[PDB]
Amino acid sequence: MDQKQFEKIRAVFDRSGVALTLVDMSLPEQPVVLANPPFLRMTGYTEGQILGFNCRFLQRGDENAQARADIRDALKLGRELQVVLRNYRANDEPFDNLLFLHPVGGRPDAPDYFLGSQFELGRSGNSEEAAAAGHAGALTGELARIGTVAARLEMDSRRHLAQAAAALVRAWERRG
Amino acid sequence: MDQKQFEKIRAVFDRSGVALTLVDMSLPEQPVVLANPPFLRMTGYTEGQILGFNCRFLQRGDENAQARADIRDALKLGRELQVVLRNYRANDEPFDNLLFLHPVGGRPDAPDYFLGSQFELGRSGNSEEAAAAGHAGALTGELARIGTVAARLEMDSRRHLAQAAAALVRAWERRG
Ligand SMILES: Cc1cc2nc3c(=O)[nH]c(=O)nc-3n(C[C@H](O)[C@H](O)[C@H](O)COP(=O)(O)O)c2cc1C
Ligand SMILES: Cc1cc2nc3c(=O)[nH]c(=O)nc-3n(C[C@H](O)[C@H](O)[C@H](O)COP(=O)(O)O)c2cc1C
Repeated sequence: MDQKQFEKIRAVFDRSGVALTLVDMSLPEQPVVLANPPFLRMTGYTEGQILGFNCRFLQRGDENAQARADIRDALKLGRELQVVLRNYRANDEPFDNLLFLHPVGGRPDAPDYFLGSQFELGRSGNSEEAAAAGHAGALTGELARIGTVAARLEMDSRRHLAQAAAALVRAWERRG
Repeated sequence: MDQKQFEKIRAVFDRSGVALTLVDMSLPEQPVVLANPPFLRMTGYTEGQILGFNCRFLQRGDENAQARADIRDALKLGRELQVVLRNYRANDEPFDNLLFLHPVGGRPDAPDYFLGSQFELGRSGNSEEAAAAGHAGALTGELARIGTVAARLEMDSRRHLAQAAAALVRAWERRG
């Protein structure tokens, strides 16, 4: 709602150890309005190549059909979601992206923004499950700092998000 | 730095979503000098009952003989350590504590302080491994905030600490 919360999000984003993006849900094009350094490092793009545009261009011509259908549903309902996407860096190298989506601000059924956090798969040797759960932990800490996760709920939320990320890595590893 | 640096650590501690303690290694008894709200909640003690005392008050009898020997070695050598301890709340309720130890400040041969972060085991159902890795991820975020882990190293440090936590949980589950 408030500009004060927005400034807090910008500050948290700037210093975060995890990739973070913020998208404005009040516009149909759903443009990125914030994209932090770990995101740009992972994708290889500069800030100016991201802000004002939808994130989907990271997919190039890969349909990612079921994941996108799950995403559109979560965005419409204002619910959180974790899903694996096939993406490309600016230099056209492909990577697998475990994306965490969280509604931020506004009204519970209609958030003002969505936050996205990207965990790059395939870069943690044989400890992918632990690394993803680790990401979820660090992310839950940032959600608490921006006020999206209440303090009293952080420990339980961390457990749940970490377990959700590890489960998704297992399913993803079980196939292909 | 010095008192001023301490007060930033204090600020991180106060707001953290994970249990955190700080011990001054320059005082012979190695007393706890910072203990944050989630640590107090987990242990059932007030701040006043804790500060100025060695953290071994959480133990009883001569329990944890080998883990304590491992702890004394890590402390002496200035090494990180993860270890499981039988601890008790102020009401004597037992809990198992996955303790993360991290040197803070000073030089490799002589840290000024040690940080301890406590993850309570046995509260996560089937999610112990993921929940522990999640804690490691949150913790690594705080270690970067206080300057103990460099920003460009946070992602790698998170991966390895989460891997270590999960491995220790598996070991712990596969003993008994
Ligand atoms: C906050 C946020 C972050 C997103 N991050 C990514 C991303 O990193 N990679 C990606 O392929 N899609 C990402 N998306 C998804 C696309 O923006 C888009 O929502 C998705 O492709 C489904 O919509 P569509 O079927 O119209 O393309 C993100 C969406 C949101 C709201
Ligand atoms: C920063 C820090 C945090 C600690 N946290 C705990 C703890 O939560 N529970 C516990 O049983 N011991 C904890 N300890 C360990 C005890 O303080 C003590 O080092 C250990 O029992 C080994 O020494 P001892 O054999 O003389 O008791 C911590 C130590 C340090 C330095």
